[PDB]
Amino acid sequence: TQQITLIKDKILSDNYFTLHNITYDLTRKDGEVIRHKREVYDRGNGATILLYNTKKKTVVLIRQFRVATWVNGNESGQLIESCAGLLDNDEPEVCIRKEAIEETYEVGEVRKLFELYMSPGGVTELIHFFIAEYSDNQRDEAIEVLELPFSQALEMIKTGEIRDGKTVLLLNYLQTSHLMD
Amino acid sequence: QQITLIKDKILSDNYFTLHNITYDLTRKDGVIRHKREVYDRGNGATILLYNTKKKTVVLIRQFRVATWVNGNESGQLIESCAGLLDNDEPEVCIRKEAIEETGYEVGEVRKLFELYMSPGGVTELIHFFIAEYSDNQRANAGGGVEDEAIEVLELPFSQALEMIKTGEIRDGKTVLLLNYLQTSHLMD
Ligand SMILES: [Cl-]
Ligand SMILES: [Cl-]
Ligand SMILES: [Mg+2]
Ligand SMILES: [Mg+2]
Ligand SMILES: [Mg+2]
Repeated sequence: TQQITLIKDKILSDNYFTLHNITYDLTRKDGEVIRHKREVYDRGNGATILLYNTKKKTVVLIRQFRVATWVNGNESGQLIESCAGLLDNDEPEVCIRKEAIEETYEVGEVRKLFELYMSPGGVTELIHFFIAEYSDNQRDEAIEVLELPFSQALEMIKTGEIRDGKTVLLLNYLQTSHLMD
Repeated sequence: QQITLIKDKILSDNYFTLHNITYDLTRKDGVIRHKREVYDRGNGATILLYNTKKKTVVLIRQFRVATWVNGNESGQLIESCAGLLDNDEPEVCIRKEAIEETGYEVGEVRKLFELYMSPGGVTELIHFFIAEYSDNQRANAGGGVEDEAIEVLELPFSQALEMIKTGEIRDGKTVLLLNYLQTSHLMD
């Protein structure tokens, strides 16, 4: 796999985000040279934050219409997710504190977990994952604020009611962390 | 409540399809127009292989040009075995992908969930599986087929877990599987 030589980068779409067709030569371990041609969709990077309450034993999530989901088996298009946004010229922590105010709370301490490529087959997207405590100290649209029992959130992963990658990632992390114990 | 598709413009269509979708969303009050790009690459399946005797997992590593252009210096990415459904049912797809990529003929598998991975503008839903493997189930060396160039990694499960902390594993579905396995006590 070793040797990579970029050959061409053709822009297929420059509408708003960018779709590329990238051609590169890849030398396999047997020494054979294969030319790959691969579509790469660049819609930028993102941050997401699970909000939790240790005293109430609750999490706060958001529900909104996701058109990409609506065209692919999600009947209503509505999706339950952790608060998230695009890193829009902002550092991850700056982006996410701002998204926490807008979507849901002006949180205090956040904890960063990891930064993960969510769909590396054909999408550049890297997501910065955070958790943070919320209270009624730190306090009507298409974006519905959901406050639910953590035990309920876990159950909705089992039934399929919560079926978003980053959200399940975050809820599983909280489960194992002991912050809700 | 109500969603109405207004226009679906095809921005690109070679194998996969990029859309620009205009739709009208109705609120509680009762209409707002939105326009969003939607990238349709199809759905896929992924599997984490584990060995309770050896306490090992099997993962793969291959060049991902999409990570290369965005922070991943070498472009090499450690992931769980995965592929696109390409009109097979998820379990059919995944046993096929597992023997091609890892060399293992898997026995019984466990379905975990099916998750949208990047729902901001990608349709992709991934079917998640795990399966126990045995050394006597290795039929070949794996490595993929056609133009695939895949390195097969068998490693201590405790080692793959700490690679999540060090960033040596930085793939969403793979961390999801590894964390699911840890919570399961199957490797205890
Ligand atoms: Cl209506
Ligand atoms: Cl089990
Ligand atoms: Mg958002
Ligand atoms: Mg694959
Ligand atoms: Mg494959």
